[PDB]
Amino acid sequence: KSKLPKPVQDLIKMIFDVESMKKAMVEYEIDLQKMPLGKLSKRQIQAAYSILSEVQQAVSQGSSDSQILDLSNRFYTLIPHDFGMKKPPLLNNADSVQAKAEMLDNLLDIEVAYSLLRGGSDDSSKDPIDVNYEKLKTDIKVVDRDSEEAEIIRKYVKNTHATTHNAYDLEVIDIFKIEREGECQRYKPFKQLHNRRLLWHGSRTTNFAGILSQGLRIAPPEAPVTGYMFGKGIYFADMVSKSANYCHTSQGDPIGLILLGEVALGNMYELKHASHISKLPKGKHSVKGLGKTTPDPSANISLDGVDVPLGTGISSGVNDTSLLYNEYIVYDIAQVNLKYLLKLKFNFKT
Ligand SMILES: CCc1cc2ccc(CN3CCN(c4ccc(C(=O)NC)nc4)CC3)cc2[nH]c1=O
Repeated sequence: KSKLPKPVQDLIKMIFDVESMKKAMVEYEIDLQKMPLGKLSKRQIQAAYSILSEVQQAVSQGSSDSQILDLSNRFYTLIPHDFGMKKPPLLNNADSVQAKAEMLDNLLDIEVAYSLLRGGSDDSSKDPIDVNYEKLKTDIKVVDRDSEEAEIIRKYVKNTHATTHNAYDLEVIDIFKIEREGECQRYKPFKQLHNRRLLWHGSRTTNFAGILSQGLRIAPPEAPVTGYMFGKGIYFADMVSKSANYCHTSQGDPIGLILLGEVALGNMYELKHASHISKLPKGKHSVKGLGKTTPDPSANISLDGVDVPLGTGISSGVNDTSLLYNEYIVYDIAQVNLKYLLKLKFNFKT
């Protein structure tokens, strides 16, 4: 029987739940009879990305629906979807491509989680929670509710929930301090870079075994760059609710997970509209998508030398931007050092 704290055991059970992984695949209309969890492979997902790149190439060149049918059909051949005996929906536009690129990104984290469960050893005498905990290669500790870092974290959640995301409110259940093995060593060239901020990153519960195991990752080279607003990087927010929307929680599953990561932003390349970049301009270390609203710059505080933008939302003074709130993107996985993992309860008001 496991000696790990009860909040840590509940976290492990939640992230390694096979029925939740199957639920996420049904949500994507994937045919689990033709392609179950065990037959999902990096090779097949990578080939599907390549077909999405071929589709996006035809859409950008104004191909007719009849011309694009063969390309669209090719994607469904690689990633079988459950449409019975009907024709699947045609992928003939940028939005369709982006939705499928986003699904494949999630499939990559789910495959990692399922591969951890299948690729080890079987020992009945050990508690499965302890066995699964060791597969993450991440030290997970419970942060004390009355500590200084907990109070700062709770303030960041309390102050940065946007008014436009008022369909739910958030309650912090557990705060975990996380240390992925080798990540601090990887982060060394960036540990003293200017503009290091503690930013949010939300994701579905089914991604967290992959995130703790492999870290935050960038979409593979096979993925279409146009499927991502600011190209293929790792995306963060300074407003808790902007990241909490990426948990995809609901009334029927109101518990979500969100990361706090130290991100070395350095010289930010400030943008107001989509830019499907492959590389940053010389001397730039990240992209900052300028939002209309920003956490009050005067209320920024420091947590272990890292700036925490926990001020309440005010006008940034930025006009003509497609973003309501800020977003930060890095294009090198080494620029991220995950610090905390929060378990949140979403209370829906709808
Ligand atoms: C603006 C704040 C924000 C943006 C945001 C944007 C997107 C996603 C969804 N994630 C993207 C990364 N993704 C990947 C998973 C695996 C791999 C891989 O194996 N690469 C080789 N690459 C990417 C999983 C799904 C979550 C987000 N959460 C936020 O809080």
